[PDB]
Amino acid sequence: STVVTTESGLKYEDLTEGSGAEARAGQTVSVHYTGWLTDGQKFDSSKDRNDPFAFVLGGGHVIKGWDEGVQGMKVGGVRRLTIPPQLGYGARGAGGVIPPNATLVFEVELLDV
Amino acid sequence: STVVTTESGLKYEDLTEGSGAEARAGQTVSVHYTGWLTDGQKFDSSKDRNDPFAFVLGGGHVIKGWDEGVQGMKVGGVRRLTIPPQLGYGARGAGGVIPPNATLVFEVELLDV
Ligand SMILES: C=CC[C@@H]1/C=C(\C)C[C@H](C)C[C@H](OC)[C@H]2O[C@@](O)(C(=O)C(=O)N3CCCC[C@H]3C(=O)O[C@H](/C(C)=C/[C@@H]3CC[C@@H](O)[C@H](OC)C3)[C@H](C)[C@@H](O)CC1=O)[C@H](C)C[C@@H]2OC
Ligand SMILES: C=CC[C@@H]1/C=C(\C)C[C@H](C)C[C@H](OC)[C@H]2O[C@@](O)(C(=O)C(=O)N3CCCC[C@H]3C(=O)O[C@H](/C(C)=C/[C@@H]3CC[C@@H](O)[C@H](OC)C3)[C@H](C)[C@@H](O)CC1=O)[C@H](C)C[C@@H]2OC
Ligand SMILES: [Ca+2]
Ligand SMILES: [Ca+2]
Repeated sequence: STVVTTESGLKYEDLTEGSGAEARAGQTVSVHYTGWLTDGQKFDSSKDRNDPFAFVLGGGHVIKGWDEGVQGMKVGGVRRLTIPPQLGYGARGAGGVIPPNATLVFEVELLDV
Repeated sequence: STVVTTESGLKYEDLTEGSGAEARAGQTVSVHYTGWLTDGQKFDSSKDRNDPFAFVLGGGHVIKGWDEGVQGMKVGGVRRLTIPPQLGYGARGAGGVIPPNATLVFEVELLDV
């Protein structure tokens, strides 16, 4: 599998290519995800709550790295995102979970579009 | 299981009670469904398309019987809705699938909220 670095600085890698429908901006998508800090510390997983996460792709209600990075996935796909801080939580971080200026790694599994 | 007839004329019956979170107006819910006419002719199923159906419960983008009927389901539950035409497609029906003045029967499986 290849790694793609976009103009924004996002990096992504398809760990498994999906066989289903393609995710496009505008669609309401459902995913499972896991998030880690660059030291390997897991900070969150939707699988731990057994609760798929739904959002409007390109809707501006998730961090920029997600809105950009989930586009192009196919249902059944697992994509790994490496999100630099300007496309995540930037200088502020996310109180008690994500430090200031953090690069974030997510694995995203696309369940439906 | 019991059958409930609401003030609107909607009838619903919980074929299986869900064990997960309750569906409330406002939530974006994901379901599988099958739809039939009162003579048992199947007109649609999301299972046949392998494509779960997401919608905003109470958002007015589904027939009135759905917006009302899916409220109160729990994740994992299967609810049968009997929808009179005034809470469905009324006198117009829906070209080449649902005739005028059709009572509709749906089975709805709540996948996520
Ligand atoms: C009303 C609020 C509750 C509402 C909560 C949910 C829908 C449940 C949902 C599963 C979130 C998780 O709850 C278990 C939990 O997910 C994290 O652990 C996480 O993995 C993460 O990073 N995710 C979630 C998955 C999408 C990407 C990213 C995100 O974009 O999250 C978004 C986020 C926090 C954006 C901030 C918003 C503030 C800005 O200042 C900042 O701008 C830089 C960016 C989330 C989706 C918000 O849009 C909406 C919410 O917050 C956060 C570390 C903290 C967060 O809990 C709050
Ligand atoms: C932009 C258009 C595409 C867009 C299509 C999708 C998102 C895909 C989605 C799975 C629909 C199915 O696509 C395969 C297919 O589902 C049926 O087979 C069906 O089982 C059905 O009855 N459903 C769908 C499940 C929710 C309840 C109900 C519905 O409320 O459907 C709504 C409906 C048709 C409402 C009419 C709208 C016009 C009014 O005049 C009338 O007012 C009384 C009510 C649907 C969700 C619309 O909001 C949005 C759309 O149409 C219809 C028999 C025909 C319909 O395809 C068209
Ligand atoms: Ca959910
Ligand atoms: Ca879908």
